[PDB]
Amino acid sequence: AHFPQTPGFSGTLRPLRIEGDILDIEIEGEVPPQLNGTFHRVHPDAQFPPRFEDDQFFNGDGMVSLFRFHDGKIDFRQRYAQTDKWKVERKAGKSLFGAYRNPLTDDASVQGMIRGTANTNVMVHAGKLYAMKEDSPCLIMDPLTLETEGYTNFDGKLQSQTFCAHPKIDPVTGNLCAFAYGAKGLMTLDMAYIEISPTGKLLKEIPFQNPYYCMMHDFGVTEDYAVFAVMPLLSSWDRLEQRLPFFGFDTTLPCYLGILPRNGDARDLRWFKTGNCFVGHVMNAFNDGTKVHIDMPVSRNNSFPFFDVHGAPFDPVAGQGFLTRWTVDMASNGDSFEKTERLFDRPDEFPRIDERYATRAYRHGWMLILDTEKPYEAPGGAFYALTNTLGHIDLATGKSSSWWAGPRCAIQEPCFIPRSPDAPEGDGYVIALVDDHVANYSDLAIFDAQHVDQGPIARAKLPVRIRQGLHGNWADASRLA
Amino acid sequence: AHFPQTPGFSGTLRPLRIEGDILDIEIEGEVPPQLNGTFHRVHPDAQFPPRFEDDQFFNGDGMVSLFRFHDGKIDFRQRYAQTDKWKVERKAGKSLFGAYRNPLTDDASVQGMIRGTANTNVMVHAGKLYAMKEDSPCLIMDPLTLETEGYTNFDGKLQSQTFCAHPKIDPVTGNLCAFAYGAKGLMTLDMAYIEISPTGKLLKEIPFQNPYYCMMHDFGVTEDYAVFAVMPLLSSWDRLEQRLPFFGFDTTLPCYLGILPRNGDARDLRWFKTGNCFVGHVMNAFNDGTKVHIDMPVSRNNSFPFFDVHGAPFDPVAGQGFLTRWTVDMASNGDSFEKTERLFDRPDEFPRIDERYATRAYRHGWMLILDTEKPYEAPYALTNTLGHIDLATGKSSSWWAGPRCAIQEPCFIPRSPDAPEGDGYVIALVDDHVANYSDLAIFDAQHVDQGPIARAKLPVRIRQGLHGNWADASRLAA
Ligand SMILES: [Mg+2]
Ligand SMILES: [Mg+2]
Ligand SMILES: [Mg+2]
Repeated sequence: AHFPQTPGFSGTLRPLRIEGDILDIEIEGEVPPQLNGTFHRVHPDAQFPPRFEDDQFFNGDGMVSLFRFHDGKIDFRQRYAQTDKWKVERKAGKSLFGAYRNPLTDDASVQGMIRGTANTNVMVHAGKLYAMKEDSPCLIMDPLTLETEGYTNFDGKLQSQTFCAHPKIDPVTGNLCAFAYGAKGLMTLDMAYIEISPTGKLLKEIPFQNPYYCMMHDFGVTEDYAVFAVMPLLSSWDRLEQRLPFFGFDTTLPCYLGILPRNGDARDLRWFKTGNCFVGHVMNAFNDGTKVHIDMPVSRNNSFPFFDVHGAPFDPVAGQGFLTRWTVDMASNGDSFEKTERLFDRPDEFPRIDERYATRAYRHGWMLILDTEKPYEAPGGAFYALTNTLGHIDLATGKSSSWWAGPRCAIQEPCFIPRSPDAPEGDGYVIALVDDHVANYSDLAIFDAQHVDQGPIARAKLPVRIRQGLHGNWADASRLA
Repeated sequence: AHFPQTPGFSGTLRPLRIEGDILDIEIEGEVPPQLNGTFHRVHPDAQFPPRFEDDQFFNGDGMVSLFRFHDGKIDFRQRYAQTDKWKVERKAGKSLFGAYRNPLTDDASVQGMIRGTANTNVMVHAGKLYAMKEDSPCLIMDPLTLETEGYTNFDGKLQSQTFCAHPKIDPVTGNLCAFAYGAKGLMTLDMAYIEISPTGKLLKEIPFQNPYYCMMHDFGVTEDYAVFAVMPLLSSWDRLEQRLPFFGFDTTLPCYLGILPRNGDARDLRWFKTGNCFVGHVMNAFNDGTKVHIDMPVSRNNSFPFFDVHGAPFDPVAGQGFLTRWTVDMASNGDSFEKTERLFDRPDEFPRIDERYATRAYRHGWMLILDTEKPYEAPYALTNTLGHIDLATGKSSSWWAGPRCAIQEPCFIPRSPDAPEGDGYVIALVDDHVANYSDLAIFDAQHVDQGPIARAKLPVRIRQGLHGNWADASRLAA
C-alpha cells in the first residue's frame, strides 16, 4: 500500500509484486526450435512494506519466475515462494519479520520461525524446484506450477538448519552438491558439506568448523574435493542489538581456502591462507590430481552495492571484482597458495559456464561486465549496481568479447544452454533478462554463446519489467521426470 | 508468438496478455476508506497472433481487470474471459477464428461456434459478472475470482443469439435492461428489447425489426421507453465475400430513433427520422411525458480511429463527436424530430453519469475529451482529458493528464447511499505511455480539475480498454 520512498523502493527498484502468467510470449527473431526445458530465476519482492525503512534489497520475499521453452515458444509464469514467513505475513496483511538476519527485530508472534525468503536461487533437482536462502532450509516448489510444498529436511535426515543457495550438479553422479554455514543457527561456526541423490535422498552431510563467523555464500566443487573460500565478512551478534548491519568486512584479516575431500571428513580438511580480499561468485572449480583450481571475481572490498555491510559505505573502486583463479596443491606442505592469476581485466560478476563441465576442467565462461565508461540515461538511481554488458571469455586463449545493452538497459545473470547434448563445450546459447529502465520492459534475450558481441538472436518481449533478481538456472525438459 | 509489426500491435497498442494478481496495490494519496466494492473493466487482448495481420482492435480476446476496494486498500486481479473462442484457440495454440465478424474466414474446425470475445463491457448483476460482446450471448463469470462459467441463455428462455454490451440498470426495479441486434444471426434485421430480474430471470424479450442491418452498439432506456439510435453503419454478406470490413458507413442515408414502450410490442414502436450522422455512446436517456431525450456524442463519420471501417481512410475532423441531445415527442404525428442540439463543444466520448439517475432526469455527466492543443511526448485520437459537465448550466471543468498520459473510460462512485447527485468520486485508468505504468486515479466527482486525490500505482500499463462498471460490495454474494 504505502512503501517507503527510500531508493531501495523507488525508480528501477520500485516494487513489482505481481504474480501472473503469459502464454506464448511475444518473440522478436527466432527461438532456437530444439530448446525444450525450463529457465527459473528469482528476485526479492517484499509482499508488504517492511517494518524497517532501511530494509535490505536481499530481505524481500522471493518472487519466482519460470520461462518454459518449447517448440520455438516461451511461456511466462511468476509466483511468490510461499515460505513460512510469507504465509504468516499474508494472513496478517503486514510485515511481521524485521531486518536482514536480525531475529531481535521480529514481531513477538513469529519468534523462532524460519525467517527465509527463498529469494536467492532456484534450481530443478529430483523432479522438484529447490528455492534457496542461505539462512534457512531448502524450500521445495513445483517446477511447473510454482506451488510451494514447504521446507525440507530430506526425510528427517539432514541435521543442518540451513542450506546454501549455490549448489553444484556433479556431471557424473547427478548428485546435488551443496553446503551450509551457520548450520546450528546464526553465529555458529558449524559447517556441512552436503550431497543429495538424483532422487532427493540425503547421501552425506560432513560437518566441520569454519575459521570465522562469516558469510559463506558460494563455494566450489571438483571431482575429488569441496572448496570453501573464507573471507572476513564477519557477523556480530552485538551489531544486531545495535540495529546495525549483521555483516561487516574486516580489511585486516586474511582469507582462507579449505579443501575437503568429498569422500572424507573434517580431519582431512586442509586450510590454505592468502591475503585479505573480497571474494565473489564461483565461475567453476576443478582439480588436476592434487592441484585444485577455483575461479571467482576477487575485489579489495564489498562489490555488491545493494549489500548493506557494516563499516565505511560502498567504495566503488575497491568493490571492482576481477575474475581470478586461486590454485593450491594438496600434495604440498604448509598453507601457501601455488598461484593467483587474474583471468579477466574488466570488472565482472555473475559468472557462468557450460554446466556439463561443472566441477571439471573447462575454458568457456560468461559474465556480467560493469562498463562505467558507457552512458546511462535512465533516472531512478541504481548507477553503481549497473551491469550493462554481457561478456564471454575463452580461458584457453584469454580472448574475450562483449555486448553493451545500451544507455537504457541493465542485464541480469546470464545462463548457458547447449545446442545439443553432445555439442562441443560452450556451443549453444546464452540467455539473460535485458531490462529497459526507461520504457520498463524486460526482454529475455537469447545470444549465440560464442558470438555474444553480435547481440541477441531472439528476444522474448515481456510487457513488464522484471525486478532486479539474483540467480537462475536452465534445466532440460528431460529432467522433469 | 510473432505478432504483426503494425501500429495496431505496437507502441501503445502492443499486446499485453498477462493474467495475474497484485495484493494491496501501492497507493499515492488516500483511497476513500468507506469504499467497499469492485471496479471491473475489460480490454481486447488477442491471446495469439491473428490469422490476418490487418486485425481490428475490437477483435481481441477480452481481458477482464478487477480492482477490489476495501478499507482504503485496492487489490488487482486480471484474467482472460474464457469464451468458447478463447478455449478452443488455446487448445489449438493459435488463432482459429478470422477477421472481425467474418465467419467466412474462420478455420473449418470452429464452424458454427460462438465467435464472441466478451471484450466490450463487464458488469455485476444478480451476483455474477456479465461479460458482453455484441455478436454473442452474455458470458457469465465470477465477479471476484474472474472464473468463467460460460455463455447463458437465461435458463433456456432467451431466444436471441446475441446480447448487447450496454445494459442499463433500472434504478427502481433493479432489472438489467438490454437489447440485441442480429438476434437471429449475422445480417438479420431481428432486434429484441430484454429485461432480466435482479436474480437473473428473463422477464421480457420483445422482438422487432430494425430499419436496416447496421451496428446497434448502444441504446437508451427511460422510465417508459427503450430508445434505439439507428445510423447507416451497414454490413453486407457481399463485403465479407470481398474480404472487406464488416461495417461500412453510408453518408447518404438517414438516421432513425425508435421509441418502444417498455410494456408494448413491435406494433407500438415509433420510428423518427433525422439527417445522416454517426452516433456514439449514450450518456443517458429519459422521458418527460411523451417527450423523449437521449444524450450522446454525434459526429459526421466514424469517431473511433482504431475501428477499421470500409471507405476512405480515417478522417479525424469528420470523426469529432460532440455530446448532443436528440428529442422526439410520442404525441406528435409523423417521423420528425423535435430538435437536436449540441450540449458540449469539445470532442468527447465515453460519457458517464451518476447511475442512480439512469433512465431519469439528470444533470451531472463525465466524459473523456480529445484536447488536440496539448503536447504529447510519446511516439491517433488521444483521450488526454477528463471532463465534467453540469447540464443544468452548461458549465464544465476538466483535467489534463499531462503530456505523457492518456485516460480510459471513467466511472462514478457515490460518496454514500444518501449523497446528492454527482456527490462522490470518479475513477479512471491513467496510462503513462513513456514509462508504461497505469494508475487507477480517483477524482472528486465535483472537482476533477483538482486532479486525483488518490492513485493506485500499478507496475504495468493496462492496455487500452473499453467499458467498466462499479458495484458496491452489498451487490455481491457474501
Ligand atoms: Mg454511466
Ligand atoms: Mg485539456
Ligand atoms: Mg485512452
